[PDB]
Amino acid sequence: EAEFMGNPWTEYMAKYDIEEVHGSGIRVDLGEDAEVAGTQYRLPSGKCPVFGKGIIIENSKTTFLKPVATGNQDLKDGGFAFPPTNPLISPMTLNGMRDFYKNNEYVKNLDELTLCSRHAGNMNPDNDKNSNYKYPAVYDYNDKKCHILYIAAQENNGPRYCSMFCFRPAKDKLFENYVYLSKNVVDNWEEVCPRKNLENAKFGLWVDGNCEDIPHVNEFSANDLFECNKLVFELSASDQPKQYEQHLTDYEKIKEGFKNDMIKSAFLPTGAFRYKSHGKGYNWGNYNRETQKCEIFNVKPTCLINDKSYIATTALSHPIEVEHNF
Ligand SMILES: [Cl-]
Ligand SMILES: [Cl-]
Repeated sequence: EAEFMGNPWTEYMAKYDIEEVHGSGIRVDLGEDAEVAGTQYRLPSGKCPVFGKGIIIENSKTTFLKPVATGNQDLKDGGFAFPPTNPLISPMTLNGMRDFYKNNEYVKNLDELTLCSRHAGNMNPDNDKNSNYKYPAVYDYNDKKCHILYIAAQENNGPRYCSMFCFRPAKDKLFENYVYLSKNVVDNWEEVCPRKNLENAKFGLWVDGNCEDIPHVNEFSANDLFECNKLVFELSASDQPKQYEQHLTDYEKIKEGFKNDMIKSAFLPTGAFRYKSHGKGYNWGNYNRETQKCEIFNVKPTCLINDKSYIATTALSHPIEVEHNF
């Protein structure tokens, strides 16, 4: 009757219950609605940071943190970031943000990731004051910069079009120092969310005094940990609908959108949006470094198994960083 009692891993493993702690899509996060000028738009709402996530645009991995196009610029030239503002509030460094919120005792003492999320949640340049729409952000650890994203869309890569602006989310070496941040990133993510890969360990299920192996896994070959993390991210919880290209409007009207609402509704049509993951998906992977197998599964793990052949990763986890001790 009590097969699941007496688990020594309960508090340790709370951060790997991704459905509980994150609660939205990982690959594509569009878990909430928000009204802007009496019109619903989808936006990111996941509670954990996504380490290593960026958006590849038109086969380019150096583009999406560039500002969006405005007026005379072509749409394909720009990226997803906030355009220049007065005052210039994006990009902003960690020290810039600490100074900017220095009279808010809560916000000024936040960690870098939560501070970037809250900064992005405060700034609304279009000036819909009474509105719950809050932009997502990307923090760059290399130069300690918070970039607010004007475009909350994450995937537009279907077989019909892709004159159309095409893009997809991915883990990639050029995205290693990025962190994708929704408006809901919690201030205690260090305690309750995954970050580092667990060396000499694999995920299991606690059953009757024993940490048993995951009974059914989907085996994908992978040359290293990076490629295993990349595959887990591709299979992870996703809020993107099936048939979205039908509901996309004409691209001439979208281009006219980028002469300064039509930008924010460009690749997120109402007809497409049922499709919310709520964090459910193939979010975890046991990487055997000896057999070069990424063992991917969709049930929450409830313990770890010590094994020197393995590294335990999740779709939220950083693709490189490993926690050595165990
Ligand atoms: Cl610092
Ligand atoms: Cl500075």
